[PDB]
Amino acid sequence: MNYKISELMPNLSGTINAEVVAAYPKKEFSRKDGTKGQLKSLFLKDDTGSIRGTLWNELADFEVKKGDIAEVSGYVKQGYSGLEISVDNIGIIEKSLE
Repeated sequence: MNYKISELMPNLSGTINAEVVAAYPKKEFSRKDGTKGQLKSLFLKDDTGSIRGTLWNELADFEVKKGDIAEVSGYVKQGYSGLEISVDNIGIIEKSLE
């Protein structure tokens, strides 16, 4: 079940396909529980709508460029900026190797 940005509902863990409209530098803080945690700010858009993306921990180091096609798996909910998607898995579809 591949979701669109319009199919995203609060407390929904799912995977979507969208374009990276904005890519912001990572951030490094400490979780309330004591363990270290990273944070990276992103923006995604699709024909069905647009959403604000959020990478945690090692995912905040992941290379994501403005204009690249990415498939983002995350936990969407209501709260930050109205609706935030806490990314669980992220990958750039256009990637390749030797």
